[PDB]
Amino acid sequence: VNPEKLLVITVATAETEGYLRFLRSAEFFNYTVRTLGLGEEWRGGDVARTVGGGQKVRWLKKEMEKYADREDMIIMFVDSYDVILAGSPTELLKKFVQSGSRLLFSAESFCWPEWGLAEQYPEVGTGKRFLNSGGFIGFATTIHQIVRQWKYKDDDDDQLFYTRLYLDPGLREKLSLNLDHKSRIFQNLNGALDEVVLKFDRNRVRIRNVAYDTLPIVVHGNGPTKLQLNYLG
Ligand SMILES: O=c1ccn([C@@H]2O[C@H](COP(=O)(O)OP(=O)(O)O)[C@@H](O)[C@H]2O)c(=O)[nH]1
Ligand SMILES: [Mg+2]
Ligand SMILES: [Mn+2]
Repeated sequence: VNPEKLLVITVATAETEGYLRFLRSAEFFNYTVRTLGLGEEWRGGDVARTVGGGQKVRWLKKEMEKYADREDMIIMFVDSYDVILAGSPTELLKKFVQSGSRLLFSAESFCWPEWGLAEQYPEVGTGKRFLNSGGFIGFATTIHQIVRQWKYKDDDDDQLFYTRLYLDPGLREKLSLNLDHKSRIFQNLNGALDEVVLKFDRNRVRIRNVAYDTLPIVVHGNGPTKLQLNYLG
């Protein structure tokens, strides 16, 4: 795929140190970023809370209306305060084509926020079983068909919304939704610190996942792992 057809969309209500860390990594690798929400009031829930972020989906829904018909375009959505990018657009798109997915979500060890949904997920052996909405990549048309279904409160949970759609077998089959079970593109660090090591790559520090033997592009220092991102770059 042509990197000119990839857009990275993120949300930031302020230019925090985390957002600037994200943005520097994106610019170093020559990604094109679209940032939603700068200077707006965050309504996604008190940052202490372990659920929320629906405002992100509402803003993404509005932006995706521009791309509803762009069959050529690939969009990666990521959190920005606790994410860094560690490889090139060419590497990312090669791995995306290899996934065979039209919308690939990051995966994690914990079924959150509704533990009772865990039984509805396919069992996948040693891979990461559950959906995490801090990063996903897919065709713009497919993403629009997902986010246009958002009709909830700004402090409702984004992850629960995407989870319930992913868990609908008919929809998952029709739209070709998938999870990145072996952290080939997305590395969620919460629940996987025992799996990762630092690796020098052209005088940059990135992550190798030694459990799956992968070199993820997107590193998400979610939950209490946020400070681990300061070793990368
Ligand atoms: O005041 C805020 C809080 C959050 N965010 C955005 O919402 C994302 C989700 O927040 P967090 O990473 O804490 O969520 P979690 O990874 O725990 O679901 C952040 O990375 C930012 O992109 C924002 O723009 N402003
Ligand atoms: Mg969350
Ligand atoms: Mn996050």
